[PDB]
Amino acid sequence: GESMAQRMVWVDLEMTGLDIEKDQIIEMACLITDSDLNILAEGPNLIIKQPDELLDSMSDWCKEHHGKSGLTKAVKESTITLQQAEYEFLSFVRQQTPPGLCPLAGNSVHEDKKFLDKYMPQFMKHLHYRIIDVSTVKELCRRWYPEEYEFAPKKAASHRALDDISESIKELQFYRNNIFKKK
Ligand code: NA
Repeated sequence: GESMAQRMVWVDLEMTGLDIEKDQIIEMACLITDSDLNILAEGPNLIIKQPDELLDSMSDWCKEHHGKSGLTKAVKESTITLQQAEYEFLSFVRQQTPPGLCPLAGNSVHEDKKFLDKYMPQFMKHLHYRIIDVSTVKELCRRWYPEEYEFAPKKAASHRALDDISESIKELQFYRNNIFKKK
């Protein structure tokens, strides 16, 4: 029971931008780890259809980055609606975590939570309200462990959801192994 309740729901999203009032989710991936960051199950890794007009009006940063990664083209070709994507992720976490008990995890994953609370509220209902923000640990590492901070793994920062989740886990594992108290 406690082991199940101590799992983590790792999620990373791509969005058309950071404006919660207009922007939409275009990519989502999800991994489950145990409390010790071992990957237990790989969830859906989905590209969500959104309208051409929204993609055409994205910021220059988003056009450049989602364009070169292939994501923009894949969004235009997608047949996955937001609602169907949500169901895939909700079904996955229902198979993997007890209801209400496990947190979202990722780098600045509160931004993903802001989008998910609005656009996948039933998925979020399965999760705790707390988060495991790897960037909180990053910012504490930078302050309290500046020497160790220089050794954190370099990120490819490809802005593709599943690859970025994996790098987030690796960053948190680095902090656990290097700035937390030794047993
Ligand atoms: Na992210």
